[PDB]
Amino acid sequence: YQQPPVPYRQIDDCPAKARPQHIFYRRFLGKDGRRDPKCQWKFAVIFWGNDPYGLKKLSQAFQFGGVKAGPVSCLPHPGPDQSPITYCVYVYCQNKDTSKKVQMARLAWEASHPLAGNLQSSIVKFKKPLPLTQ
Amino acid sequence: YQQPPVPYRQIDDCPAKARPQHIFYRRFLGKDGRRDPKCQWKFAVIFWGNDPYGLKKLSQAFQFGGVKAGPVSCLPHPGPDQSPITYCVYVYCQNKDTSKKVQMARLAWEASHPLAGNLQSSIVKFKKPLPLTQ
Amino acid sequence: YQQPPVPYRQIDDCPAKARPQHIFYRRFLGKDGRRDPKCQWKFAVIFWGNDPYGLKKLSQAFQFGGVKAGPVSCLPHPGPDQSPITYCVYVYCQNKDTSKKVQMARLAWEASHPLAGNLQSSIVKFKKPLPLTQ
Amino acid sequence: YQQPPVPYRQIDDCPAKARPQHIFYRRFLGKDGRRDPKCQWKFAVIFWGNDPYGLKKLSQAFQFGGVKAGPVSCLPHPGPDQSPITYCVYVYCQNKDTSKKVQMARLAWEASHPLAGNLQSSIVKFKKPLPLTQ
Amino acid sequence: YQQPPVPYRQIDDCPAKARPQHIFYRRFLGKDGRRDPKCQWKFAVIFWGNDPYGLKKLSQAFQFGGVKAGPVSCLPHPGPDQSPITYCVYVYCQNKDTSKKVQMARLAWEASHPLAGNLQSSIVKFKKPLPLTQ
Amino acid sequence: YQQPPVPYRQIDDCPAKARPQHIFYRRFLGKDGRRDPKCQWKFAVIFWGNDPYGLKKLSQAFQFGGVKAGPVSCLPHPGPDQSPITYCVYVYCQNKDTSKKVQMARLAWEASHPLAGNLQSSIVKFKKPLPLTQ
Amino acid sequence: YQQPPVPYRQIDDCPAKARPQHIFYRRFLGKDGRRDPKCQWKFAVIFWGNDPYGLKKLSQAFQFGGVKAGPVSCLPHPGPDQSPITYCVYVYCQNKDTSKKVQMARLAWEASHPLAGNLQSSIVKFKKPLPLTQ
Amino acid sequence: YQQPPVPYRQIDDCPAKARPQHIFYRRFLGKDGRRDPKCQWKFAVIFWGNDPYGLKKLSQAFQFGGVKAGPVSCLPHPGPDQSPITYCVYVYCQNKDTSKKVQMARLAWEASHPLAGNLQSSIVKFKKPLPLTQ
Amino acid sequence: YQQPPVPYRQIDDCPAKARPQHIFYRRFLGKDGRRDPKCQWKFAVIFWGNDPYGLKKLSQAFQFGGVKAGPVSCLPHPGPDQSPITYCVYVYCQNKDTSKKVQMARLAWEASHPLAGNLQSSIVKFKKPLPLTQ
Amino acid sequence: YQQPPVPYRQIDDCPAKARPQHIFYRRFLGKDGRRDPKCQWKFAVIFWGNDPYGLKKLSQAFQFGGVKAGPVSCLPHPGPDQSPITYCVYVYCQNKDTSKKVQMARLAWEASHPLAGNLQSSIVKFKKPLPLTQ
Amino acid sequence: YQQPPVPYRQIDDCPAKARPQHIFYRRFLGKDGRRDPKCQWKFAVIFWGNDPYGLKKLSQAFQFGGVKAGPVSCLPHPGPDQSPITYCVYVYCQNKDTSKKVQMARLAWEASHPLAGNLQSSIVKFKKPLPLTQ
Amino acid sequence: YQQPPVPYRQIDDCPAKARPQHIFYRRFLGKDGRRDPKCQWKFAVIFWGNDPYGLKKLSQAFQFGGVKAGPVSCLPHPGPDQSPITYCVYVYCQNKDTSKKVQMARLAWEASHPLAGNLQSSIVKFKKPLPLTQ
Repeated sequence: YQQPPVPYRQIDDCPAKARPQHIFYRRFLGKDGRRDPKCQWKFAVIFWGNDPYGLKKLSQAFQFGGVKAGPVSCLPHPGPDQSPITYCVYVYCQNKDTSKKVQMARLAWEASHPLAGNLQSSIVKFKKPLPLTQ
Repeated sequence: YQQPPVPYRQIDDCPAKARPQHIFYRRFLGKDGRRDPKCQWKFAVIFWGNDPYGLKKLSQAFQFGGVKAGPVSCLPHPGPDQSPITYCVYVYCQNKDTSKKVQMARLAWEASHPLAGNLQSSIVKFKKPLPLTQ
Repeated sequence: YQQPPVPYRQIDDCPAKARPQHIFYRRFLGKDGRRDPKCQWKFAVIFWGNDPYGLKKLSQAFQFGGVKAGPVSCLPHPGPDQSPITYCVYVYCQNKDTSKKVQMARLAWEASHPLAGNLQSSIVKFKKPLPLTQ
Repeated sequence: YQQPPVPYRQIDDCPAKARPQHIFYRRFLGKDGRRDPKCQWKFAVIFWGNDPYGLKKLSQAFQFGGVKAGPVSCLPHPGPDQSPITYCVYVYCQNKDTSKKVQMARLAWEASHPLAGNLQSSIVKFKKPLPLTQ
Repeated sequence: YQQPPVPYRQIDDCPAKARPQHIFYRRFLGKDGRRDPKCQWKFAVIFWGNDPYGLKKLSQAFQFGGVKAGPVSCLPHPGPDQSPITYCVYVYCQNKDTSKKVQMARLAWEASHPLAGNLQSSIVKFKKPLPLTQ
Repeated sequence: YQQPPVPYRQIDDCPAKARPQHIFYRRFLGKDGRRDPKCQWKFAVIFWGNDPYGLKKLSQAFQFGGVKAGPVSCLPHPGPDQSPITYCVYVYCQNKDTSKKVQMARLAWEASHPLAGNLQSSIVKFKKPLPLTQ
Repeated sequence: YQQPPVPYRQIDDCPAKARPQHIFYRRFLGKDGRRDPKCQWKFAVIFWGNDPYGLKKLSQAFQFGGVKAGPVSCLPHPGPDQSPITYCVYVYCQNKDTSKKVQMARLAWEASHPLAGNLQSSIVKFKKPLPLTQ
Repeated sequence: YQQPPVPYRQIDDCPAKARPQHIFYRRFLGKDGRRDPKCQWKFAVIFWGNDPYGLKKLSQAFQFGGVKAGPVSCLPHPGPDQSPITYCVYVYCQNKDTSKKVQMARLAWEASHPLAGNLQSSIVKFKKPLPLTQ
Repeated sequence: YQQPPVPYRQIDDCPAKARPQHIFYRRFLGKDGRRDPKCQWKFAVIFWGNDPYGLKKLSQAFQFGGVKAGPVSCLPHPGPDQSPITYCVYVYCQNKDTSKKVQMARLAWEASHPLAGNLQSSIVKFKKPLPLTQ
Repeated sequence: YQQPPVPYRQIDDCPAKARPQHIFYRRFLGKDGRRDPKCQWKFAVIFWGNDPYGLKKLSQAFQFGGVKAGPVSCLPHPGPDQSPITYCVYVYCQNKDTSKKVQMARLAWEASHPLAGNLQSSIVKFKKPLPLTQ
Repeated sequence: YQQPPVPYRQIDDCPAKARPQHIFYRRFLGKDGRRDPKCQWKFAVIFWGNDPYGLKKLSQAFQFGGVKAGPVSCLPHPGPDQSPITYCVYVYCQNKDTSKKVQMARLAWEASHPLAGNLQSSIVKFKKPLPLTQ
Repeated sequence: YQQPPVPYRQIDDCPAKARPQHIFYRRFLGKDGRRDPKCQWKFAVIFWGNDPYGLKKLSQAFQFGGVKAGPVSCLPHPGPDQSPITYCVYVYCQNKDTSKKVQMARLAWEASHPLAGNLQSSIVKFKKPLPLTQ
């Protein structure tokens, strides 16, 4: 049983290994990274890959009022046999627009740093709003 | 880092604490619980609540060719401060129809057993197919 | 000529032999089991089998504001000679969605109780609204 | 529980009170009144009214290879209280065309005989074929 | 040169020999026998036989706002030599639906009265609308 | 009660007033004016206008093995009041192609002779074949 | 008079001072940076600021098959008197989607490098296609 | 780097080579050539051709309060190889109406003087207002 | 030519056959039945039916200062031929409010007495005031 | 009780004393004097004066398919005492346009013949369509 | 605490002492007495007087789908001392139109029966819709 | 038949169970709670809920010269079936301003005491003044 990442009061509370990626997202998202009381959480973007540590850093980075990433999880085995683990992180955003900027934000970071892994991603829509208000 | 639940060859491999719920789903889903090679994984249903053990049993129950549940995870903290953990499980299904039957299947089980928790749930649609094929 | 089953003010008015199945449906259907003044009755689901008693219990069970079952009836003889009787019950619902939940509700009950008969069923659509308002 | 009307080898087996209406339908339907092995029973027309005797005569009249009427039944009570009974008869036909001719056939009979009751009616379509072959 | 049958203000203006058949059609057609200003006259049904008197009565009967029969005419000789005359009447209707009801209406009358002739008939479609508007 | 126009063994049997128009059609139609035993009579073209004499000449002109015109008739009154008579002639042809050539043939004649009336016309299709064989 | 920037056969032909920004755009734009023969050039994005050198580097960076930047230009004086020069660069793209990614691409670069100037920008639509084909 | 053309305090400050074209535009545009403080600069028209000198004269001509032309610039090379330069001038106007009059104004001048080049042109719309206020 | 009904000084001057209906209207209308010098006569309500005697009684009943009915008249023939007479009475009222109360007053009387005819009615508005003052 | 004026088959059926005024209206109204099946009778124009004979001639004149005048009637007495009779005629037209042409048509006739009385008139609008179809 | 009057399935369920007044309202209100699902309950009419029994009969009478009367209540004491009770009944209607017909309906009944009390009344409008829907 | 609440000479006459709520309103309303001889009673606010006892206390509390609450009553059943009783209290105030303060006064009390029920409420306007003077 895993636990959710810790929210930030200041940049320093964000783990030192994730700060570079966190600050980049803070500036890129800008106003879209802030919270909208009027909007509900019916959207998210799911990144997945084979490196859990990289996805860990991503999960710790995407931590804002309007953009909250879940802990490092994983998808179930694709076949009947046990297979190499495909880890994943759900980055919950406010609206469909923000989701596109978030998955773009990571794409921008991937372009800025070729050492970073090329993570697959998909936009996610929930029929009912998730309890992520206030 | 968490690991995906183990697939079943037979009913017995399913943990004893989850078998009752597993067998019920096997019969209820029926043909919809089987896998379709032609279809892709652009759908899922997310159950969430405060009891991780109950959600654990659910995750272990929903394990079929066309219906695979992820491990017990959790949603991120809603506010700036750390808060009581809202655990969740993503049950990935094949098509939009199956998703409705899955979230109904649990609803049927909840009706069959009043001791079971009334889990919140939502249908999920992914823009891009998840790597859950052979 | 056959008379329609009696409506319920409380659970107890429902025949003791049907109460278990009735309560299960009450909880499963939930809000969909309630009546919608705006909607008309252009839908129903017809269960059929060889056991009239089982179908009787079903008819007595499906008795709500938005879901009303007709009395136990039967389909006509298939050939020129008299043949084993195929009994049937028309469960009239409000909309096409409810009909799918109703035929699912029974399917859930059949899964909950293997002693119960595996009833065949079909969704029914009427071109003109039936007089089942108020 | 109600038993299905008896099929006819000859006109005389049809109850004397229904023969006039039966012969009229025999001639009117003509070839459409015959059975089609290739076609399935996914169609029917439901007549309803307050006179069970009239509907009884109708049920006994519509008895052919391609057109079989069910026994006199009734719709469920509209409100919470018991109410005047609205009786009904399901006349199962082969295809959507025949159904229109059947509900027209009765309409023709109603026009031929003003003493006959003006029965309400609706075309019915079943998603799954009813067991009415052979 | 022939002249078109006279329209009716009341049932009595219809020739006494045709009233029985006229009233029957009035009731059978019902609302479909009324005229639709929005619709055009691209449809008709042609009855043909060897009895001109019977066809005369038919022509006088089918006289409504939405259903107008032409005068008694005839088809041309089939071969090079003069042959027994095949008389015909064009009953012009509003839409393709009405045409089917009209040729059915006569079929109903033929079934009601075995003394009446079994007239052949065919649905007719015109590419361009006939001048049968106000 | 009218009678059908007389067939021709030779050009002279055709009324002297119609020969000019008849010969023109003979040459224009050509092989299409001949009879096809394989084909049925499910087609025709209806000319209509206010001059019965002109339409008479047309009816007498269009007299061939594959193209037979009916006698001069008329359409029913358009409104509730009696109105100027709109006469018409049905020229029955073999196939949909011939019908287009026939209504063109007249259009050619109208162009050849400005004294001739500009007759309205429409292609006609019958669902069942008319008895015009041999 | 001014001349358009030189196209690239390889990354090295791009001026050394612009390569960092050029490579970043190459990876970020990805497939959208490629040329579409089917599409026309009715779109562009105009960056403007006070630093011509920075805009020069931008103009040299945005040089691809589907994305071509014009030379460093400037907007006219806003008032009647001569004023500080507002330089600008038109980055011509293929479609409205690409334009949004281009102005985002620069926004990503601005976020990656705080030393870079915060350039204003606007999406541009041309009624008629510009001559920027092969 | 390029610099924006100089504004006019009087007609004489406009270069002698451009005065003829300038005066013509002054009179033609009339009131539309004046500035509107209420309106923003979200519009322009872009002339392009191969003669930079002609476009230079155009740029110097279109210099008013409500109509300001940019300096002579050029479009980027269309293909991978260097190509004949297509020069262009952006004439920024106040509203969509003025833009149509401006591109018409030049068309009028082209008609007045056949020696002048037939410049291509396109209406331009900016999503965000350009800094061209007082 | 028809003469207008006689005004009343007292209830008795009103014809004995109309007094019951007159007194009812007197009480129902109340203050609205009185005359308003300030208001003009741009309103009325027209009752029509087939019984002239009933309409006569109505005309004699509606006789007040603010509500004056015209004599029994009739609408013109609908068709070219003489037809059953549709009689009518214009009840002229003061304002649009009164008109609604008048046509309601009759509706109240029709409800009070089922023997009375169900008269059709319509509110009437005149562009110019009728000479009904003093 | 007053009977509606007689419709015309020809000009001569119109009373000799009214023919001059009738023919004038026939030509003036023109196409607007014809009937429109699509339109309803929610309009009319009411002429009123002291000469019943003149109004009689008017009533007999305005007799067409789209324009039908009622018989000579009168307005109720204005005061409590019997007063000189103000006669009136309701000329029912099809639409608001026709009404203006009708009251103009009379105005034209009044201008053509100074011997004719200067009749007052008003446009009339009915909320509900009068039974004047066919 | 008081309880709301009982709804009616049939006229007989309405208390015998109120049936006369109930039937009268049924006929008078007519279609306006029926319920409109689209409309909300922001309207009502309050009758008040000193006779509670009469108001009781009124409350029992006004019981329809679109018109529901509350139980017999009363207004508070006007002064500081206890005073003769002014009883009242709130008759809740659907729209502002119906309210005027309801208070008129009673006024009609009061006119029909002079023995009935002359109840004071007022139209009532609620800012927010009352919970009187299904 | 209910009776109106008793007025107060002093705080003690107010039932002990209601004094806390009464005193609070006395202070809050202040001068608005006093009577205005000039103003009439065309206003009120209606509180409704499921707890009659709570509404009883409210009715006893709102008892002043300018603010008088009626006794505990109830709304009629919303549907055709008998339903849980929705009790209500009409608090009659002097003007539209006071009504807003009264419904606010209760809202203030509800905020002061979370044990108190959250009562729904609506502003009420009467067309005619209620007899609540002196």
